[PDB]
Amino acid sequence: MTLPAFKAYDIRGRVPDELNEDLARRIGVALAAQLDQGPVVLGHDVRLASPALQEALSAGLRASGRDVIDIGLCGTEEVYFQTDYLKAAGGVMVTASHNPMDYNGMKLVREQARPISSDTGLFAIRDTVAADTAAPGEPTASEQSRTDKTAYLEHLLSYVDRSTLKPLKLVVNAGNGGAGLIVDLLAPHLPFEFVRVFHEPDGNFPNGIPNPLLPENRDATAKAVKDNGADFGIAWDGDFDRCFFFDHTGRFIEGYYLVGLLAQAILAKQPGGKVVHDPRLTWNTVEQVEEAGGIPVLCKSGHAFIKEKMRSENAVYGGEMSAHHYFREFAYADSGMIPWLLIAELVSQSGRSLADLVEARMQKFPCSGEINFKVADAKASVARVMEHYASLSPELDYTDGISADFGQWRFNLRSSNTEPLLRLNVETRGDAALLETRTQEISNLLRG
Ligand SMILES: [Mg+2]
Repeated sequence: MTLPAFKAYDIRGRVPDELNEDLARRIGVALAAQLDQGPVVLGHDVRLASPALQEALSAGLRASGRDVIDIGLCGTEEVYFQTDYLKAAGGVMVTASHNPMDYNGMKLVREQARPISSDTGLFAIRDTVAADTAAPGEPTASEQSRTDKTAYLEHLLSYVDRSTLKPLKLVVNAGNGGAGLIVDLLAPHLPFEFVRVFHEPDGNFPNGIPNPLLPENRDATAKAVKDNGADFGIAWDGDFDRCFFFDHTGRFIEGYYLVGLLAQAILAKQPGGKVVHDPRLTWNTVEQVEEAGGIPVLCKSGHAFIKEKMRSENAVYGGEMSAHHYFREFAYADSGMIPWLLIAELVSQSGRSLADLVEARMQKFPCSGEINFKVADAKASVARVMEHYASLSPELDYTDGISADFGQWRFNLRSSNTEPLLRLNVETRGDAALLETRTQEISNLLRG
């Protein structure tokens, strides 16, 4: 077999059997062999084991003659930003993201923060690590501490016109991850009144692991919004490359609708731009992009696909329904900070509440959200669905899984390549009843 910690887009594993200091050091040696010339940026999240894993990575890199730029405790997006800004050969973020206490991981990038993924160097690194029985060498290169965040903060602030911002009251919930540090550094330069929830970085996670998708964690943000009369609420995962929105009623906003909303915000700044989107849920995004004067560009779902498509198209923005938002000016990388700044500016400038903005689109394009189905046989399950609907002659698209467009409703079905699991998304043209009946019908077919 192979080292299980090496996944499609990153390294994720239980410490210490799937990921540990020796493996981290070997990853550093292997990465040094995979990159073009130059220094390597390292950062880490709040997990208790992250600093030691970073130090082991640093040791391997420096034994291989790589200068290391240690940006310290940070969010994943800061490694992306600094790798590109400092014209480094590459970068690694040590993070467990939203995973349990006994897990950690790494996200690896090369020049311009371009992703290193399974088929673009990550499995090459795996195989090198797997065969590496050499004793650790000693450092032949330096480590420099560079914790200044000024360039990163200035970049974030460049997305909004501060003179147009209103003193919105915003709940912010770092979930005891790292987001609060950035909020606090931005705050003196913004007019917002922040209501801080679970704010202090704490890798023991007294309030639960940082994952706003869990209803219990969701409710802490919702309650704070409602109890404080906030304009809206924002929560992040631990490494803050995903953000999650709550309107003034406390309602958690489905991520699909943020793609169209952020496209509107960006296209006001970059008229006529292209916007890349994924194939799961599409109709609202296409309409909002076109009405804002942009050009929507369909792309397969997945980190590397979206970024590569954006690069090839000079797209200003790319978004997935699953809370990943990518920005051309940000080295084509994802940020959990840029999106809420843009939304706060949109609310400030338009006089419309986030709730009103979202509700209107929800009524036009109701969606199921992504529903997962563990199945005995993915191929047989997809076949039951296709067979059932064949007589209706839907328009089919195989860009990513199977999309079927029936006119007034559509679905996308994607199959996992790591386990037998199907993922379903359904939307309709303004018809909640049709949404429910078709969703339940497909659910029955997938299960039976
Ligand atoms: Mg994350």
